[PDB]
Amino acid sequence: SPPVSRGLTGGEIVAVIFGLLLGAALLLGILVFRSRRA
Amino acid sequence: SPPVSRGLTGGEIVAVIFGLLLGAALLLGILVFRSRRA
Repeated sequence: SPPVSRGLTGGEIVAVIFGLLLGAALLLGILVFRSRRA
Repeated sequence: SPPVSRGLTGGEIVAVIFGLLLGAALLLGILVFRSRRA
C-alpha cells in the first residue's frame, strides 16, 4: 500500500468505495421500489 | 475528467467503475440466489 506513483493510491481506494457503496446502495433501493416497497 | 490533479485521476475513474461494477453485479446475484432463481 504505497503512497503514490504505484498501482495503489488514496484516490483509488476512495474511488472504489464510492462506486461500490453508491452503486450497491442505489441498486438495492430501486429494486425495493420496483415492486416490493415494504 | 482531467488526466491528473483536479481531484480526478485515471486510477480514480477505474477504481469507481471497479467497485461499482462488481458491487451491483455481485449484489444482484446474491439477491437472485437468495430464493428466487427464476
